[PDB]
Amino acid sequence: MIVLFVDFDYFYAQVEEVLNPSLKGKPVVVCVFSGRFEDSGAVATANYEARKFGVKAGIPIVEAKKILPNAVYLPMRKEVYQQVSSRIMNLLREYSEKIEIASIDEAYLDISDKVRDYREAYNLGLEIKNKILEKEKITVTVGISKNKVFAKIAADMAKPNGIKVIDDEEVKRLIRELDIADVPGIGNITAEKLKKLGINKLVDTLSIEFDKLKGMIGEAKAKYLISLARDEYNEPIRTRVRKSIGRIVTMKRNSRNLEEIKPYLFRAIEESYYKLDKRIPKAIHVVAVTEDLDIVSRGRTFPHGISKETAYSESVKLLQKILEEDERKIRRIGVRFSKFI
DNA sequence: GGCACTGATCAGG
DNA sequence: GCCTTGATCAGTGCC
Ligand SMILES: Nc1ccn([C@H]2C[C@H](O)[C@@H](COP(=O)(O)OP(=O)(O)OP(=O)(O)O)O2)c(=O)n1
Ligand SMILES: [Ca+2]
Ligand SMILES: [Ca+2]
Ligand SMILES: [Ca+2]
Repeated sequence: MIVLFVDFDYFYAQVEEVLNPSLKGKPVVVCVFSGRFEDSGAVATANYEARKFGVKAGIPIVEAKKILPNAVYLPMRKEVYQQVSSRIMNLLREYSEKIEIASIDEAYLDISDKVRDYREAYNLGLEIKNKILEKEKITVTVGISKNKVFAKIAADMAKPNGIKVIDDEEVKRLIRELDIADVPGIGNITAEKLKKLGINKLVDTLSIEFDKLKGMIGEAKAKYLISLARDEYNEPIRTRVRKSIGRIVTMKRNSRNLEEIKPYLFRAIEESYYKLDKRIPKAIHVVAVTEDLDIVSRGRTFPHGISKETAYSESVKLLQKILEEDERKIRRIGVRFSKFI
C-alpha cells in the first residue's frame, strides 16, 4: 500500500499572506481574541518568521507580544480559511477517489492503484504540490510511505514546503530509532507514562509484557503501538463524517448565576444552529469550562431531531444540572450537538 | 462476559 | 482559544 499525506504549511497565516501579499517576509501571528480584556486570547498559528522566535500555537497573545511586539497580529478568519481549504481539497480529489480529509489542512490519499512504486509516488507528490501552488498559491508539505502513520511522520520531517518518502528500510530504522514521543497519538501524558516503563522506542513495546503496557496506557494505545513496532499497522483511508458541531463562548466574568449565563448560552445555541446548516441533531450537550479551566458537560439524547426551541429549553435544564453537581464558577459556556439524523 | 451508553480524559489541529 | 475532519477510558445498566 502507498499512502500520500498532504499538510498545508502554516495554514492560517499563509492564507492571510496570499490575501495580503505585503505580509510576505514579515512575522505574522493569527490570534483568537476572547474579549475578556484587551489582547486576551491565544495564538492559533504563526508563520515561520514569527515561530522562529518562539511564537507558537497555543501561547497567550500577551506572551507573543512580549517576544515580538512589532509583528503583525491578525484576528482569526476561520470561514475564509475553511473556504480556501475546501477548494484545495477539491483539487486533491482529482488524484484519488480514496481520500481521507483529516482536518482543515490535511488529507490522506491512497494512491496504491495510481502508482507502481515510490519513485512514481514522489513524482505525483511533486505534481500535487505544483498544482496547489498554481491554483491557490499555497505551499504544502507531502509525506509518502506504506501507511497513514508513517506518511504523517514523513511530512513532519520535511516541513515546511517539502516532500519526503519513508521506504520500507527507513520504516524499519524508525521503529528502532524514532523517539516514541514523536509517534502520532502519543501526547505528553502518555509519553511520560511510557518513559516510566522504560519504553523510549517503538521496538521496546515488543519486549515488555503486554498487560503491563495495557495497564499503564490502555488496551487501544498498547495494540496501536505494538502493531506499529511489528511493521503491521494498516488502517484504510476512510471518508470522515462530521459527528458533532458546537460553539463555546467566554463570558465577560466568571459566574454561577443562571440569568447571567443564559444570554451567552443562547448565543452559543444560535451560532451552533447556524453551523449545523441542514443537519438535525438528536443529542445536545451543554459544556462548561470552569474558572480553573476544567471541562464539565451534561447531555440529553432525544428519539427525534431537536428544534431550536427545544434546544433553548433543554439547554437551561442541562446547565442547571451542571450547577447542581459542580460548585466551581463557570468561565466559558457552550453547547455541542451530535447524533445527526 | 460483553454490548451500549455517559462524561471525563487525552490528543491534535 | 476554540474545535472535534475524535477516540478511548471507567463506571454503569442490561441481556
Ligand atoms: N493549537 C492549534 C494548532 C493549529 N490550529 C489551526 C491553525 C493552523 O494553521 C492549522 C493547522 O495546524 P498545523 O498544526 O498544521 O499548523 P500550521 O499548519 O499552522 O503549521 P505547520 O506548517 O507546522 O503545519 O490549525 C489552531 O487553531 N490551534
Ligand atoms: Ca499544517
Ligand atoms: Ca495539519
Ligand atoms: Ca508527541
